Amino acid sequence: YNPLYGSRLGVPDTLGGDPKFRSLTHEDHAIQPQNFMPGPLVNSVSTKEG
Repeated sequence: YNPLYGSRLGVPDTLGGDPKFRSLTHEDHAIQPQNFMPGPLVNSVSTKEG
């Protein structure tokens, strides 16, 4: 995405049965909507965590 602009897409802000959505800023980068998912991982842990 272009880092200078916010999304035209809102995301959930208040949860429950009647959720309220919030428009994204140009700075909540962690909750940028994605067009494509990452690939499959199966037990892909390090030797410390396996």
